[PDB]
Amino acid sequence: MLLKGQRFVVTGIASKLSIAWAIAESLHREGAQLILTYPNDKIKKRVDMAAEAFDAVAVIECDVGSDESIQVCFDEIAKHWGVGDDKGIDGIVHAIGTTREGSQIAHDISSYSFVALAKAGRELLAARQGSLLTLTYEYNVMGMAKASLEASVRYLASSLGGEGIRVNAISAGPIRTLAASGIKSFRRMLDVSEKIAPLQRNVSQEEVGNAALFLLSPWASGITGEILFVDAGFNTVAISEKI
Amino acid sequence: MLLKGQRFVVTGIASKLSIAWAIAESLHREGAQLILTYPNDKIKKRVDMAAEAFDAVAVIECDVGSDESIQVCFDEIAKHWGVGDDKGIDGIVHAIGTTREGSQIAHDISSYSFVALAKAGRELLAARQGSLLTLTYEYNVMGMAKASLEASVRYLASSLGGEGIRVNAISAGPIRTLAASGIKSFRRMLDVSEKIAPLQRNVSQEEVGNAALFLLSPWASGITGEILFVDAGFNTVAISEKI
Amino acid sequence: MLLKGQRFVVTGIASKLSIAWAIAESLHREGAQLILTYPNDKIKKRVDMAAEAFDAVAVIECDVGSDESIQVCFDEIAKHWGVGDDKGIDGIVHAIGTTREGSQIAHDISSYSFVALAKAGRELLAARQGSLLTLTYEYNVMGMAKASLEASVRYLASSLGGEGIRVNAISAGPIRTLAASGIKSFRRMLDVSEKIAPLQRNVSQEEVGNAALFLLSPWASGITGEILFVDAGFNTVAISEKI
Amino acid sequence: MLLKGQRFVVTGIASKLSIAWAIAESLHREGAQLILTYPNDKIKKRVDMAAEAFDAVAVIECDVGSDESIQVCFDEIAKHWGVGDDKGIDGIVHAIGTTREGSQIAHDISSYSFVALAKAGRELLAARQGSLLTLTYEYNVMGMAKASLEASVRYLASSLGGEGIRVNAISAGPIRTLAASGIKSFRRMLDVSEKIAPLQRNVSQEEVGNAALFLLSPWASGITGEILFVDAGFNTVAISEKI
Ligand SMILES: [Ca+2]
Ligand SMILES: [Ca+2]
Repeated sequence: MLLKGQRFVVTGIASKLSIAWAIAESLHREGAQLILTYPNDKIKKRVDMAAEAFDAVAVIECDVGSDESIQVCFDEIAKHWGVGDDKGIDGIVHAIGTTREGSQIAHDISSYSFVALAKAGRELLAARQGSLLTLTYEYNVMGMAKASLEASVRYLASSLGGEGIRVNAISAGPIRTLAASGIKSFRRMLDVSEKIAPLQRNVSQEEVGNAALFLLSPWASGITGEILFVDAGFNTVAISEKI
Repeated sequence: MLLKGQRFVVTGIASKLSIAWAIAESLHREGAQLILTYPNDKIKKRVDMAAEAFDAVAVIECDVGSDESIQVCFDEIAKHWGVGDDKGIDGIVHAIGTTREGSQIAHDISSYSFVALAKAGRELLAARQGSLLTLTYEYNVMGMAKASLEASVRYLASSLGGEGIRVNAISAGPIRTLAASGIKSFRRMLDVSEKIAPLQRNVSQEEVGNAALFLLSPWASGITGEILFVDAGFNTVAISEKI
Repeated sequence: MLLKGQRFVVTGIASKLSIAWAIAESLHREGAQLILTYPNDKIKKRVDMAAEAFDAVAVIECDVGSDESIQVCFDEIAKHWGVGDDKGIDGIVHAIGTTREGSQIAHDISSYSFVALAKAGRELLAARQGSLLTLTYEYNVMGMAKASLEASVRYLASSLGGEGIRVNAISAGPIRTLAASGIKSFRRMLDVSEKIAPLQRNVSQEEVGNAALFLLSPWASGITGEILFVDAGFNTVAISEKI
Repeated sequence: MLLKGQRFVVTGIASKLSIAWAIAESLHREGAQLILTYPNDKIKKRVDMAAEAFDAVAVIECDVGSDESIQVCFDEIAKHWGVGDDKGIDGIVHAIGTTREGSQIAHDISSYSFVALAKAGRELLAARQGSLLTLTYEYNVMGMAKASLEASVRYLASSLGGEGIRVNAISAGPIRTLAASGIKSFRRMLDVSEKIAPLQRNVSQEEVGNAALFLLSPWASGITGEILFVDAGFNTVAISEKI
């Protein structure tokens, strides 16, 4: 089992659009032990389900919008995993998601929050030379925040790399989810990108979770600063031809 | 075992600089069955070693400089793997490597040869919806051929993707090899890139073989058209600071 | 004269690091008529100098940190240039420039403010099919905002392009300025990038102003969505060799 | 006049698809003096027209497929411009344009030929610190050669930059030409890219010639290693929406 005895903080299971569930599943499946976070005791029920399914070591409240909340969270993770001979974290997964305030809010929750976790997790990640992984999704001021987030990956890979901490991102294609499906205008992106993308389909959540597993695993120990597109080739694509 | 019963043509073991050995090792290690090629009955000895170590199903002469040689090779692979109920190939690995003739020769051996294998392997790759993987290395007219090769990855991912064939590349950092080491001027790139790269080291061959395994494996089934840098973050790096 | 009778709002002359002065100079030199903005009646003196040197049609207070300030500014520009048979603007130049608040503030002033001007200027820019130009500079959370800003260029080029409005950016290399010079640690970037860059020098402000002129001029009428590096080749550069 | 007394070798007027004509026109218009080349005394008539229209200082046979032909050409240009107090060249314009042989041929004529001219022109370009400009066009093994050519721009900018020689490329959008128009399948790219591109049109030859003028002119003296897209924003574009 690829991750026997390895420890991962997974943040974002509260959202049905995040793919964090599939990442947790992929990680669990290979023997990792997981601590999952919930942003709000209002949105805790889905996380408890995962906790249940995945044998979560703990379930800790973390709102990635506030440094203090993050600090408290990491104080708690430190209690579980920041003691012992074999103290430390193998990975931290960040899988979260107009006026200036809309922009400000996008950048804060989507982009800065990743730097915020990296800071809070550095000591523990350093202890086991673990990695950070963020997700990005493929139209608004979320384009600006996407770009922002991907730039933090390069800065962080460079600033954390001296401690042996890898930092990487997956860029996920459009995925067909329930509910996401019943929008009828998101439905229509999926219809189109299925025809656009080289593989002529949309990626599954399983494909994203397995790519995430890879980046978080020993197999990816030579890889840092990377944006891995998991999108059936959508991003690389070129011209309509007859559409 | 991730690749139980999966079939991979690995081309380039003849070169001590290719990393093809480590890729074969990584693949074997996870239960794949391998057919390795040699460019010349003059350079067959190293391949026979690998054949030996890896239990190669066959060892077939292929000079990636000639379409006919490639055709013959694929006629032979067809005999082993192009018959049965479960006919087909899971992957083909292309891990090969001033006047206009030097440029012409670089482009031919380094870049076009990859398209040449894709063509020859399409039917078999289609049969099992398998993938193609090429390697690129990180200064000459090899820069031009690198760029050429990476562009073929996007074209091929797009042209082959309708058949369910994925097409991807790894871009490998400077690696410290024996002999490669005793050059004393390549030695010095390695010295520098170790200080440059975020992780403060050069990647190992193991790291490249495992990243290759990943891209060739079911875990990467949502990924096509990708250039995966395996280089300890070298490529992403930004400014000297105090060097 | 390339810009006879053309109208340009230039924002950022208040900063001695912005290069907005040189852009204004370049524009004036070719016959454009200019309205320059100042963020604060505290920082108005430098702008009045330029107003003086360049024959500014007006000098209007604009703080790019507030939508209302921007609105008022554009109400005023509308009074000068939003009436007549030949109403409209030929260009708008945006040449402006750790905790989450530092990030928030960088993104707001550096990145969103550009979208804010585009919105406020759209009607007038549309009237003459004019363009927007922003500047970017080449290490902090300013990397994240840089990336953010450059992504707004693509979104805006796409959203404004149906009205015939072009949207482009210059990315400026390290420039040797007075004061900027007397920092002794910025001094040292300049020393290094002079040795790094292909041309073996740093670009002048004149070189940036002339590239800006170009992008704002009829000569660039086929160009939108572009990031033009004006940096003596610094960005494109590859490996130390012997440093 | 921006180019009074400046000297430019323009190669590619023989082709009706090259846009070299418009570049020559743009250059002439600003007072440059031109030497135009023809690949073949069979395809000399169009060049003589331009020679006529533009007051060409000479008209010299150059087949960019052969080093010797290029050498002879440059021996001749040396006779006109490689003597005097003010010896040298202000610019050289390279505006030229399946089996392995098709690939080999694409790379040779499209990509290496640019390096070949740079070599032959270096001494003269150095003498006046002039620049090189190549064109690229926007599906075959021409994609591979495009990528190849753009990589030569970075290598050459870096290798020639110590002599004060700038090296840049324009990437031109689909242009509606006569004849090119009467193809009925190229016609249809133009129809589509007009709807795709942000500006909702295809660029003109005038727009490409003026962008070329810029890069070759003193205004672009801070710019090297650049790929300038002149394509009404086509390249930057993102997703169909409702097509
Ligand atoms: Ca990548
Ligand atoms: Ca560019």
